Order: sequence, then structure tokens, then C-alpha cells
Amino acid sequence: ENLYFQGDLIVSMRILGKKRTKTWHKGTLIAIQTVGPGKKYKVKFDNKGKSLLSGNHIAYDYHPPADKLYVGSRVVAKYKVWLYAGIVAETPNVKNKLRFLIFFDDGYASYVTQSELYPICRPLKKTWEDIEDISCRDFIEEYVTAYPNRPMVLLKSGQLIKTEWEGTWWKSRVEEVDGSLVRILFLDDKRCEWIYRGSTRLEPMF
Ligand SMILES: CC(=O)NCc1ccccc1-n1c(C)nnc1C
Repeated sequence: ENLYFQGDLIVSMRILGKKRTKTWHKGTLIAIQTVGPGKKYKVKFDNKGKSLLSGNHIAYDYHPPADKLYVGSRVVAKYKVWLYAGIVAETPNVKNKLRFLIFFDDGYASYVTQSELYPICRPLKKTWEDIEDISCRDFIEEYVTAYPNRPMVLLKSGQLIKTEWEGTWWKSRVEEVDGSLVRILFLDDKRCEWIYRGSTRLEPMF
């Protein structure tokens, strides 16, 4: 059946849609289709294209209030400017300077503000089940379900550690700590990465 209304969605509303590049883009909802118990959403993008999308691949074109976001919430966030999907890992508190921690689907971790987030319209019941990479999906499942139990390593600037990258352990130095993230300098290539302090990639004991 073709619908005009579905929950709080209405044909002709402004929306974000996921493209095949995995980046998200502004568009208009032009149709809502039911296929059995399933639903699909047709989006005409502002520049290029039409797509027929599942409800976990569209997002509202506004910023969610803080009270609607939980650990595990499925969101689209500004990525450094692209829009990319992720999962809320922390909500604002004193220890993170009132920011949201986002774990992006590709494994990137960043603190963002509410103005950098868009809520996904119809997330999966287990929100991590549409993460493509099984290693990434399993980490997120474990993190979200164990929360607020979060084993982390206490690191300090200047500390020498080994950090995993592409299957091997590299000599590295802690440059800076920002809440639950640590900025690691790899000593061989002298390049930095922000890493979650509960990552098994971090080995201070060697
Ligand atoms: C940069 C970061 O720590 N992201 C968290 C994360 C989120 C999802 C999947 C993997 C990871 N991860 C990476 C990448 N390194 N360790 C872990 C855990």
C-alpha cells in the first residue's frame, strides 16, 4: 500500500537519507510504501537522485533534544563536513564537558554537540544490528549492553605504550586525554589518532 502518514512521518517532509556512498544527504520524503509488514521510504535528494530506503536509513532533519538520546541511540553526526551514521556512546556529563561521544560505523570516535546530531527515524530494536562490519558490530553490542560497566585504561600524557594498528603492535606515546578518548602518537610515522580508552588496541603493560 502507498501511505501518506506513518507514525510521525508525512509525505513531503524534509528528511535526511543515506546514499550508497554511506554519507547522508538532505531530501524530501516523496512516498511511503508497505511491503507486507515491512515499510520503505522514497526520498528525492536535493541534488542528485531518488532512493527507496529502509526506515533505519532515513533521519529527521532536526537536532534531537538531549532527553531523547540514550547510550545506544542511532544517529547521524557531522564527521570531519560529511554526515555519517553512528551510535551514542556517552551523553553529556561533567566529566565529558557536556558533549556526546559518538562511535561512527567505520570505528572513528569523536565528541560532538547536539547541533551536530540528527536522529535516525526508525532504528532497529538492537540499534547496532545495521553496522556492516561484524568486528565493529560486536564491539558496539558489548559496549552498549554492558554500559555503565566500562573498563578503561588510565593513561597520562607522555606515557609510552604499545598501540595496535593493522594487526601489529606499534610503539606510541600518549599525547593528550579528553574524557574517554586518548590522542596517541605512533612513533614510527609521527601521526596521531584519537582512541577510546576502553579499546583493546591499547597496551600500557609490556
Ligand atoms: C577510535 C575508537 O576507539 N573507536 C571505538 C570503536 C567503535 C566501533 C568499532 C571499533 C572501535 N575501536 C577502534 C577503531 N579502535 N578501538 C576500538 C574499540
